[PDB]
Amino acid sequence: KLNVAHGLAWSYYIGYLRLILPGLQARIRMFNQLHNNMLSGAGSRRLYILFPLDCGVPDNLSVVDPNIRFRDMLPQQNIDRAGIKNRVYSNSVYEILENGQPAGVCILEYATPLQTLFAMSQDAKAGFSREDRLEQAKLFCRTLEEILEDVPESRNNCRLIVYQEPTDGNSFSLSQEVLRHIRQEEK
Amino acid sequence: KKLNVAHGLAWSYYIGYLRLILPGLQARIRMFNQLHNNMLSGAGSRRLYILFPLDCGVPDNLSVVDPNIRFRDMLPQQNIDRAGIKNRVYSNSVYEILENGQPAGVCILEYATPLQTLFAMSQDAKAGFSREDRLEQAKLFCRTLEEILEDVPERNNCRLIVYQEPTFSLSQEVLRHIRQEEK
Ligand SMILES: O=C(O)Cn1c2ccccc2c(=O)c2ccccc21
Ligand SMILES: O=C(O)Cn1c2ccccc2c(=O)c2ccccc21
Repeated sequence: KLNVAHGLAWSYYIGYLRLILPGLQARIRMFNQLHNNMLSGAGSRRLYILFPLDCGVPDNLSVVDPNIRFRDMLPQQNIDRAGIKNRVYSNSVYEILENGQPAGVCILEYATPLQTLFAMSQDAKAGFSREDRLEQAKLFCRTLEEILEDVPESRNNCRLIVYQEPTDGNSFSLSQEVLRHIRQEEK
Repeated sequence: KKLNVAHGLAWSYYIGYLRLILPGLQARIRMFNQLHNNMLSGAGSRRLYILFPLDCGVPDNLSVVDPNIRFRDMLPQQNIDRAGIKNRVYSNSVYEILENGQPAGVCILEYATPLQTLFAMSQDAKAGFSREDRLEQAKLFCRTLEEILEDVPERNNCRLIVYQEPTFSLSQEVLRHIRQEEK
């Protein structure tokens, strides 16, 4: 009775997070010496994954919020493990503004399986309603969170940021949500 | 409706890897032919082969899996910046396949990564499943993928080699496929 969301969560963990998280702190260490310690404390150490529950496709990190500003690429990560033979990965550091002030800095990215989930909704043969897509998106999140909890070392370096985007609201600030999560990790 | 983990995996493996690696594929081959005397001269040598062992096994590392199958060199590195992925480099490996202790052919060879996720999913205590359930999914993953690539002829860049263990050699199994595709 396992469904599409379940396979997406597992695959993303085994297929991406597994490869990306263990080298994370070292990658950050190098960055801080290199960049005068932007990635200052907890809340800067984690890899933040954006998961918009959206009727539509989310905006690029470059455009989505003026208060979200690309600062620097993290050092590259080299992968020669398992199925993956000599693959190079990268992560971006963003400055987060609040009230026109630098309010946070962190490593931020969308969850790639969104693209896929999306494509599966559009496909004519087995396409499923926006309601059905969201159903699957919600579950993928729960399932992925449930995975991460089991594995604390992977879990330490990683946070899921899932939020509803109002299609029709005057204001949603991605920056505020991120700050909200970064600060919420008081502990 | 009736969708399950295999479908999910198929689309992800296409949208997440195949879609990124297939389009640049032919340009990559040309440089290599230029790099090493037109080694991948024909069809069957110009396509990407995704190794899919139905018996999960290991699945044994290609460098170690068979003597007749041996690593020759990398295809030229592929750079990706499209979609949600940015600033990534992808690597593919060329293996010459010995026959009678002699090279019958050469090609680009790799195992299907979703196999690892399928195996991992089985081990989880909650909702974890038998090999038989795992087997059905690995299969369902094949057919599901299969349908998708047909829908994109844009296909002739890659094929699947799926095989169970002797009820046997990989080299002879790969060769069967590379030999079969006459046109
Ligand atoms: O993000 C990746 O590194 C590769 N990758 C995935 C890996 C696992 C599970 C799903 C996906 C996925 O849907 C996906 C979609 C678009 C691009 C890359 C993707
Ligand atoms: O093959 C990849 O590039 C990444 N990748 C995937 C991409 C898409 C869909 C599934 C998987 C997957 O299960 C997987 C499993 C282990 C390692 C990498 C993996």
